[PDB]
Amino acid sequence: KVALEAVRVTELAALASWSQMGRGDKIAADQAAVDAMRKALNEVDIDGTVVIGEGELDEAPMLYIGEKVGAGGCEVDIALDPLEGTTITSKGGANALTVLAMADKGGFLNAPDVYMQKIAVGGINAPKGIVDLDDSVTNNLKRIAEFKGVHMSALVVCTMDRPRHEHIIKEARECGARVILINDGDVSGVIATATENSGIDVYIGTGGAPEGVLAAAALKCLGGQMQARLIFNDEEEIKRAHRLGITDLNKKYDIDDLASGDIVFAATGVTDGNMLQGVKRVNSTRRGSYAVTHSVVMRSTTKTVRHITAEHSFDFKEGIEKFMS
Amino acid sequence: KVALEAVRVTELAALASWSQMGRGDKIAADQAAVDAMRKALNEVDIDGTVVIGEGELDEAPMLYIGEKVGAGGCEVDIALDPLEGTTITSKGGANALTVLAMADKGGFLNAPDVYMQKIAVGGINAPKGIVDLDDSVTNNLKRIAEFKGVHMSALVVCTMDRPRHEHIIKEARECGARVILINDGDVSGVIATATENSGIDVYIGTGGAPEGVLAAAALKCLGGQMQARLIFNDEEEIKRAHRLGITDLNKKYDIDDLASGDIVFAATGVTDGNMLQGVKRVNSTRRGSYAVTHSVVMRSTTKTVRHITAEHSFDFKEGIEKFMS
Amino acid sequence: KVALEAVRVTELAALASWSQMGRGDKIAADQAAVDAMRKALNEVDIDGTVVIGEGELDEAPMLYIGEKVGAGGCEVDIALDPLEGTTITSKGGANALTVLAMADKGGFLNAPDVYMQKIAVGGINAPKGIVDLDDSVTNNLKRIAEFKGVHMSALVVCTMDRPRHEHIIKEARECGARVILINDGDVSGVIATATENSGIDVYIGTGGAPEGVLAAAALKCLGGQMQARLIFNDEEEIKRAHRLGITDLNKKYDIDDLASGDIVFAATGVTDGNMLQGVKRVNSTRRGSYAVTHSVVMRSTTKTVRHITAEHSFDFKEGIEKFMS
Amino acid sequence: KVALEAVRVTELAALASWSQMGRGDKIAADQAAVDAMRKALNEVDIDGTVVIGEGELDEAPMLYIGEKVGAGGCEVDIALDPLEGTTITSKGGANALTVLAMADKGGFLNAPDVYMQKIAVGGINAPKGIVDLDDSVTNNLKRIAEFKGVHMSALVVCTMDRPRHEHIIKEARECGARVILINDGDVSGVIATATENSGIDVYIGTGGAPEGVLAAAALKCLGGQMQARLIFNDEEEIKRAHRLGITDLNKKYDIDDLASGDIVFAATGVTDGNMLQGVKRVNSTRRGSYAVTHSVVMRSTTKTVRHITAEHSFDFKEGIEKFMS
Ligand SMILES: [Mg+2]
Ligand SMILES: [Mg+2]
Ligand SMILES: [Mg+2]
Ligand SMILES: [Mg+2]
Repeated sequence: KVALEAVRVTELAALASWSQMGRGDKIAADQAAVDAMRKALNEVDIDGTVVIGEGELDEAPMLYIGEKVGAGGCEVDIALDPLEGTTITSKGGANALTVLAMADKGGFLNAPDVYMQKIAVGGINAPKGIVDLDDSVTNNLKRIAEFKGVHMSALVVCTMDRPRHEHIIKEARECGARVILINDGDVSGVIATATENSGIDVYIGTGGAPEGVLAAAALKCLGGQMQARLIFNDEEEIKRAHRLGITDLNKKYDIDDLASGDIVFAATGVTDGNMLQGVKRVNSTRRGSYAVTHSVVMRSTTKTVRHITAEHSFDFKEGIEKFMS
Repeated sequence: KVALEAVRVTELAALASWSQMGRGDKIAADQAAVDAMRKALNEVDIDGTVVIGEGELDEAPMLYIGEKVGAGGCEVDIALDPLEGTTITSKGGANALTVLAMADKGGFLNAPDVYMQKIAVGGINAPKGIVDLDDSVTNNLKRIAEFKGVHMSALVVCTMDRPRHEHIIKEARECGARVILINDGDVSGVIATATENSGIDVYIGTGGAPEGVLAAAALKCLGGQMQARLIFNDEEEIKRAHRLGITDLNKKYDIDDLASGDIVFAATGVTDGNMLQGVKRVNSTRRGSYAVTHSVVMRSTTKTVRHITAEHSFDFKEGIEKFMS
Repeated sequence: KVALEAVRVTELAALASWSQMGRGDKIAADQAAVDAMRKALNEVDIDGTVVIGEGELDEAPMLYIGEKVGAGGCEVDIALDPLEGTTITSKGGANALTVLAMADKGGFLNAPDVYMQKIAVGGINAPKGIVDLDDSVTNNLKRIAEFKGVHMSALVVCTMDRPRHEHIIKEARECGARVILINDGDVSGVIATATENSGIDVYIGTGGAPEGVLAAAALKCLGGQMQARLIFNDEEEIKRAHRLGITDLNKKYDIDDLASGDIVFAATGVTDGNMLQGVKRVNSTRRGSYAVTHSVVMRSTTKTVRHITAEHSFDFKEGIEKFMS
Repeated sequence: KVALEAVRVTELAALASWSQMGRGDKIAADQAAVDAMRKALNEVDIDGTVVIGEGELDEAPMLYIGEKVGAGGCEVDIALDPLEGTTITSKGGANALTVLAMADKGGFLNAPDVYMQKIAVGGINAPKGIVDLDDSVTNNLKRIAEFKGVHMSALVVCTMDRPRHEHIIKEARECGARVILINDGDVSGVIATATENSGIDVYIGTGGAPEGVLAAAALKCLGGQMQARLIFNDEEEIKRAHRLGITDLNKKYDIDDLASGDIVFAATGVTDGNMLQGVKRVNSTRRGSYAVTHSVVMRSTTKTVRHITAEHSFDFKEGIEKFMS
């Protein structure tokens, strides 16, 4: 229907964000991104409504939860991060993306801005029940080593550099695994388990709830397993979840529970990461100077995956500011 | 915003064509790529007056000229070749590819089924007026070794392996320039004059006029210079020209004359060629079996060029012609 | 122990050979390739001896059977085709490689410049009974289709566009399997069966015997099965076979028979082909002008396979024939 | 015929380093690389003396400054980093590299592991005198943006995330430039200024002085400018500076002073980075299971750069510690 057109949205949000890469301005980065994604997303033939975005109305003037978007077409619910990794992008760190998923009405978990435990593994073969948040780290990786046909010492486990991950990092290591640390970007790091050239076999750790819904949306189209659990340390978070319909607070959600039906997923890299290469300036002797975006588009029914590298003309003698929409 | 949806038309055309590759069938090959091209079009939302279909009128009752393909919207002009080099498809020779192009009402030259003399070079910089058909082969190659800034022994020049070209070859060679030869198709041969790492600087040859204007469209998105002229043997080859809006019959068409306006150009490789790579069978252990297609989509206004590798899920224990509807 | 230095000889050969690409002088093409290759060899610290190659002395090639070569080092037997495609290099055709192979003295089959039946398949775990020249085309294709877990129509079969192959072209096609033709060398074509992104599954064909030994030496490092048999039509060929104690004349030869012990294989693309990419001219605004070469070098002991993209600075405003020296 | 064999050394160190990746043990990782590199290097046909290694006579048992290495051959001064980023590898961070360079006697600055101020830009199109440590961040960035024919806002400047890099980050960002921060690895950060799809124009920062000599070696092969200065900042460092022919401890060193003459540079990636990708496990259905290394070899005389993708066969059902010596 609309699948291949969403990638223009992510591409322009990543050009805008790339304008603010290395500037150290989390707010200019996130605003150039929201600006440009909203501007491009009001031009796709959809009757879309932002199920997940930059927050509730009062806080976010643009791409707030509930906002009507799209120019006219099939009725869909929209999940987005105009820029996943505003801090990353502001520093020039790895694993920053612009991300956008779409489903038939009510297909995404209606997730509050709250932490979420995660375990993910890639593979179309026959994984499921392979991965379970209520089981040991050792048992999950023992199963995964069996499924992949490797020694435990070959598995590469990704998680975020935090204190809250210390125990998983220790258990996975004495269990025999290799555990690598990303500063930030667990969307990139979850999807990297099902991304053909990452060096990452498993992702374990806790991070945003929306990041986890968007990553599950990708693993639906790539093929994988993933469990998630929302978590709380604050009655304000519990009321926040109560106000979204969520009553079963310790529910383990599987990939189907997080994204269901005809999902389409699209991302663009802003900086080099686990999953996508970053945006680059190129000057050829042929067509002159241009900017290069690396994008992916994926669909859950057909399961076609498309890797797209786009060349965008730019003089580069006036500021990168003109990449901002 | 008509553009990127064009890519799945050429993707499905090259899949159907790849099904018949290496089987010795010319009719099954091209006529299987035409079916898919059109059944892809007849589920796309566009209104498509066909400028360049297949059969003139008599040859086959559903790929005519004046055909209206798609499903309404913009009424743009749709040039096709659902497979060029369809002998070279049915037994694996290089440079088979499925192409779809479209512009505004005669953005193009509506072309007849006669032969065409062509000279082409690539890369949008400052070459203006550079190649002439009248003017000498040595003079053309001298001017463009000047422009590209290289000694003339470096220039690679490309031609169809026909005896009708023996002069150009010899003369280009007696000029001291390496000259390669294809058996195949001159769309990818001319287009490869502005493709990045093709290893080809110039095309000089006589081939079909449809293929000439399709590569002209490519070249106006990639930014090259081309001159062509239409030639005739029997006077029925004169018939269908004045019966189309032409009486300067030995008119000399420069690049704007074959294609101008807001142009979209989409191609997908069927076999490994000088421009795209062909379809392949891959067995991912993460993803299981699929077929990759290597594709390009571009546009004359923006001059944006997208390279698209697509993973199409397929279980290769089923007949290859499951790709064929 | 000279593993990777051999790749420099094939690089120098392919650059000199590229000088004469499509210059229609077969003689100056292979003269340039033999001059470059033999000087590069003489600066490789080996006590090499040229045990495979067409001709003797002043009969066809300049490097010839029984010539001592090198600058000291280990004593080694050298298999060659200083350019297995001087017919295609000066023609402008595909599958032009420069090739070299090294074994312990007595490592290669001493073949008596006679033709050869060849059937080759790729695959790390191919059983050796998997392919048999005494069996039907179709039995072979059905057995390897089983091994690969494919429908026989998925299998792409590659052979040379020669009249003597029409029969196996036909039977292979009545399998509903697909058959693709090359006018060019069969070293490229046999190794493409164990090459990552060649679209070629099986090679069946008759061709020269040096080319068979070089193909066997590559498949021995790459993996996969190959069976070969020398063709003895005349009392003269048989006596040449008895002048070297070849008792059985119908012996079927496996890879271990064709090349045995410690094998080094190295090849460099001259033009685009089934296995390697051709040499190209590049201009980058931060490096400059260089020609790129695409090589493979490999060894049977380690079973290590190295892929070498090399950049050779060259000012291209001056004459193309400076790599030749 | 010694140039390329250096890649075998770095590969061998990188596979051993890779055993220890994400294992949390930095001594085990540096020790695995030191042991693998020393063993591999004693196989190489050179009369090498270590001029830059792991430490001095007393501190470092293996690869100590002054050590005679190699099997015997041409007299060379060796500069080594068995493992750059021992911390990086232990945690699976970016820009872990194994590195080896060779030159004639006196070709290297014999640098102790003191800190070094560094500024680096790449380009073979005649940059020189463009970077000065004594100039402002603003003056240098202005000259560089002019030299690249680019707006000041386009330059990506790179430095390590350190408090001692506050001024350069602040000052650089107020000129309008983008500044990106790497956790560690200033060899990969400086060499990225002269690497093709590096998104990095300048490196400004302070780090290891040996890491600076080695980045200088690469840049003499790749083309670029760089200026550096040692910081002997405790009296033992200053006296151990006078102990090696130094007296002007505030001397600025040009690139020629850090690496001059006949220079061979080789490196292999351990983790993904700004210069090289990291080692991966690959499980291919044709080729079997292997570990990919990505390496670069280059020479300053010939300005030849070789990008080397190596496939090292491995049963990944055995411990990854098999990749150790
Ligand atoms: Mg965000
Ligand atoms: Mg056609
Ligand atoms: Mg070190
Ligand atoms: Mg240091």
